[PDB]
Amino acid sequence: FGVKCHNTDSEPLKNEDLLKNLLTMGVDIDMARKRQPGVFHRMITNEQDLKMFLLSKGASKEVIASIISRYPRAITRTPENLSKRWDLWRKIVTSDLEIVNILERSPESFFRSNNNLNLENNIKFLYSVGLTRKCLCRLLTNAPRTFSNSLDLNKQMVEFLQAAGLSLGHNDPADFVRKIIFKNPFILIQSTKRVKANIEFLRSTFNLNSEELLVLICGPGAEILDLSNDYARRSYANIKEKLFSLGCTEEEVQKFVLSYPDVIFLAEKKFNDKIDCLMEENISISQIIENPRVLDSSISTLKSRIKELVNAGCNLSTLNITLLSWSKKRYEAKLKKLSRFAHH
DNA sequence: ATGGCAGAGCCCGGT
DNA sequence: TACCGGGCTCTGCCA
DNA sequence: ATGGCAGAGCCCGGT
DNA sequence: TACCGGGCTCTGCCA
Repeated sequence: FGVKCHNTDSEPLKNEDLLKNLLTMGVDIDMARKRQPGVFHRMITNEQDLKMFLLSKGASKEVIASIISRYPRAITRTPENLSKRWDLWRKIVTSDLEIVNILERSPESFFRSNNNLNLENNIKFLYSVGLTRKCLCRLLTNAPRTFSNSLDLNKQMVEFLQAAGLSLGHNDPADFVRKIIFKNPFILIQSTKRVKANIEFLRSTFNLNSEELLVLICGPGAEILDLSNDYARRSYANIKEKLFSLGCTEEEVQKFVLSYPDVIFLAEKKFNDKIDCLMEENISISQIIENPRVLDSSISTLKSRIKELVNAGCNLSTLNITLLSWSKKRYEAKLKKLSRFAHH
């Protein structure tokens, strides 16, 4: 500055004209403005060029507008910047098409940042962690936000997971980490706060030794680290109480969960109802806890399966109820073999 | 999960 | 020259 | 015989 | 959440 002022007089509004039009010629303008209002109060939008870019990568005009719908801000970013970022993805992705499939799945990922520097940092950091192009690909598809993450953030998660494995005397923490990321691609987009808590859950809940704990966290209990605040704690408490209500043991319950931790992902009501319905048909509580995977089956199949079995002149306290959580093929297979067998 | 949300900072234009 | 602050953007957190 | 073989079930990972 | 099924394992049978 250094000269003078403005206008001071009732002035006509001046908006980005081409915007509204070009958009409607493809996109759901209503939804966008719901999500990213400020984009529309913006002038000089690079919407136009954007389209041609995506088009050059072989993207259906349909899906293109679908992307702007859920993430209006895509318009904001220049084609020259997008080109590099795209190429960075190419490292791990190998294919222009997969990137497309991932964008039409979660647009945020690619567009929530223009920082390609940091994006390069992230990629070369994740390789330095010992990851195969195959694995980073796994990450990129499932948890694309991971690379939109600040390098400091990603570095913090890793350092945390290392310190953790380390603190249990893991002879190779960076590898401990490697395993987790394989069993749980969405690990890098979770707060250390969350994970730390969820780990402390596993710790106190189960009474294992350092080694058993380590193996768990890598193995079956990896997914448990994504769980929401106090969800795991609640979900388990529910299980514990239901089983305890049936005369079980603190240690009986632990094995049951540890032998099949996916039970935590069941809705508290889904679980209770499944157990109750098995109980209804006089199926020993012990039969269940020693065949936890029978709780895979929807109560619907689980129920009919039973009735079918019973009617086929069978004895549910005698038989091997793994049958219930079997393929429609394999189940029907043993069923006839049985109805025929009990048919003598 | 991805979409919503909020705290912090930046762009930018106005005295 | 200095100083203000509106409003978008960015990053990370939640479920 | 013990090694080959087959029917049945389980581990486990992939949608 | 539900559901599938590939392929190893287990048990028992044969000569």
